Amino acid sequence: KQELVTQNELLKQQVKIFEEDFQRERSDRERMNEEKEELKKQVEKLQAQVTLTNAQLKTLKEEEK
Amino acid sequence: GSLRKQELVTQNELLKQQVKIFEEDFQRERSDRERMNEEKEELKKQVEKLQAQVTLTNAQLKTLKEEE
Amino acid sequence: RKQELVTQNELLKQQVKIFEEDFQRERSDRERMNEEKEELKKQVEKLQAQVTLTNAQLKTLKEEEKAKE
Amino acid sequence: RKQELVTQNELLKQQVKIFEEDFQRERSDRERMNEEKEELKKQVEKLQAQVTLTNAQLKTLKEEE
Repeated sequence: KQELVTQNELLKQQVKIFEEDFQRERSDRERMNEEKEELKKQVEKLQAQVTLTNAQLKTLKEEEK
Repeated sequence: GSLRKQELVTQNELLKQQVKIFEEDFQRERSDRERMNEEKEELKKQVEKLQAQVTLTNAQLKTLKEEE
Repeated sequence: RKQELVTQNELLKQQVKIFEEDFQRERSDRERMNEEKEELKKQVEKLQAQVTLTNAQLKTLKEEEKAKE
Repeated sequence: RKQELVTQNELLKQQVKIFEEDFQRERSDRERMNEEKEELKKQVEKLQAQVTLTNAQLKTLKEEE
């Protein structure tokens, strides 16, 4: 009994920590994903600007002729 | 007495399988975190370079418009 | 200047190979430091929870003494 | 062939220029990250002091009974 109860209390506590850690990690995996999503939207906006500015320069050179 | 130990034995094996799965999840969760952090460092580097392209082409606009 | 270019292009081709090897080395170092920061973040959450844990025990003790006063 | 070598030569020199510019950019980013790690170290060190302090206040408070 004595070895069996000790291990039962050990593993129950072990799992108790993993579960807490697992839920803590959901929060961290959620935060990091959104941060990435913010960095993707920043890139997407700049990609539009680069396309526009090149077009404006192309039009302005063409108007110069 | 015998039932209580059988119940523990059974419970202890289920917990050693639960511990095994959480430890597999852990190292799996580490590699994802590593992957997603690197992707952020690539996306930040893109922004640096994309901002550079905007300032480059806006400078070119400035110079033409003033030279005109 | 033809042979000068042939010599230089070979030597630059070697230099680009080293730069490319430096780059993947810089990736590995960046990745090591980023996870070390994530290992430190989780330690902060662990430590804060432990502060919370003891402060609860403090509060309970003090509150339980208030009743017995 | 010499035309082909001069093109090649310009591209390799370009390649090198970008590697040398990425090199120097990375130094700043690593230095930034390395300080951000120091800020997180300092926050661990502060909290470890509080964990030690709270445990010791709990111990003396129980002794006060």
